[PDB]
Amino acid sequence: SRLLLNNGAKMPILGLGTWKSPPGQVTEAVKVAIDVGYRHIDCAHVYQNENEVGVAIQEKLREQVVKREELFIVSKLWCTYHEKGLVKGACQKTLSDLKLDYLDLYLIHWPTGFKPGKEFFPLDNVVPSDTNILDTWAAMEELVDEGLVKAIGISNFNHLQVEMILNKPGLKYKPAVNQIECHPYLTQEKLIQYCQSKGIVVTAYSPLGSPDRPYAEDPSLLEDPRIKAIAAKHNKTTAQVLIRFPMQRNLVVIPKSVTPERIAENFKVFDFELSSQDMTTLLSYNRNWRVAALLSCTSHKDYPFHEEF
Ligand SMILES: NC(=O)c1ccc[n+]([C@@H]2O[C@H](COP(=O)([O-])OP(=O)(O)OC[C@H]3O[C@@H](n4cnc5c(N)ncnc54)[C@H](OP(=O)(O)O)[C@@H]3O)[C@@H](O)[C@H]2O)c1
Ligand SMILES: O=C(O)Cc1c(Cl)cccc1Cl
Repeated sequence: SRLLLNNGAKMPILGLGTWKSPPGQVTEAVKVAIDVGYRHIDCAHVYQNENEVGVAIQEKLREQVVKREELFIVSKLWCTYHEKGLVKGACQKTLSDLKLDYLDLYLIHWPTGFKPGKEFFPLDNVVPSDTNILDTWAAMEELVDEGLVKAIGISNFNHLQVEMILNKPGLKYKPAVNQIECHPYLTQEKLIQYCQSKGIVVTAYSPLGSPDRPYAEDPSLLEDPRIKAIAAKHNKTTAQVLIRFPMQRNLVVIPKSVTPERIAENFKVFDFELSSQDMTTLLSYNRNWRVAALLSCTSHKDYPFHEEF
């Protein structure tokens, strides 16, 4: 139920996402998640709720429901902190809000660096930084040497950007994970095949198609009749099928939910198996549709989505 990372740690295949989870609902959501059995929580500074996520974690550690070593906490470095001197500072802010002394995994959220400041998305659309991916990676590597994070990774990096880090002169720490958008409408067969051949674990975000995305005629995965049929045959819900889908592709999945019953439902995905036919069918539903396309950074020198994969 856990995947081995290149650093020797074991990462729980199922995690709870926290993007869009209200500050007044995520503490209770994480508390319930931990009781239900979740041991992996996906976080990020830009989500503006790590302090509240941290409240839930501390309560459970205090209750002794779990030990710190049983939990796998993940967070990400936002685009406005790509400078060499701003990385440790961003990581420490997150550690304070979460009320932890170390993170299990720290990811470079997006390959695009923005102008450092108060705005998460600085504008003039989007002011870039002259920093590059290799300089930021070297700063991430220092976080490991100082003991702030157990492992470092990337997110939304295309194969060429992943290659750039892998061929870095004096590369000390290899990216442990590449978190990307993945579901039946954006299968990512090529990037997943690429990352998995390099010992990099793939985490699939927006597994249900992110039905509550801020940007709202759009296609719905949870409402797809073809996927509802597969779910009925296994007597499961379409969400459990959509969550079981990446698991059988050897991917870590992090569905988001602030609803106790759905959080519990999303956990009941270990007692069934999708046939090889069900899998091939789900893969054929690919349309190359993205929920997160970073539209504002279309002309950024490091925009990841111009290459095929
Ligand atoms: N690295 C990145 O750039 C990046 C980008 C996007 C997301 N992520 C991470 O990936 C996580 C998951 O992706 P996501 O938030 O985009 O969305 P998602 O998990 O695809 O979908 C979340 C939505 O699905 C609903 N849902 C959850 N369980 C359901 C169920 N069993 N039945 C019906 N509906 C259900 C939730 O409603 P309720 O919450 O109301 O139950 C919420 O509206 C994020 O929270 C974040 O941690 C990372
Ligand atoms: O970048 C993320 O993780 C989530 C995200 C944010 Cl914070 C804002 C707009 C779109 C998306 Cl996909």
